[PDB]
Amino acid sequence: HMLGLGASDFEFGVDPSADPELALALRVSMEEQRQRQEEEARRAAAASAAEAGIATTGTEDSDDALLKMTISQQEFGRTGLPDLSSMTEEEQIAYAMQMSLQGAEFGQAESA
Repeated sequence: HMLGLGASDFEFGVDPSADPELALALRVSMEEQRQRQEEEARRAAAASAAEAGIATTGTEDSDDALLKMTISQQEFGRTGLPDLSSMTEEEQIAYAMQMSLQGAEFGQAESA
């Protein structure tokens, strides 16, 4: 007789030839996880072998750079305060006049 009668005896989990797409996906997935467990496995192998000996952990050559780069993204990201309801009458006025201080024939204020 033939062997064409395996409905539950084999759920496509015995031969990779049963599926070419799943075959390559199983080789790319297993190899991917290995690189993660390896790059992390050897990482502890060197971090513990030298223990902060070969890997420096204090490259603060530009202490002011950390002070500038930190306030550079926080200052430009805030630009003061866009929230109008969370600002006194002068607070929103400073931002409105700050933009109309260098060239302003009218301004963007149609209410108060």
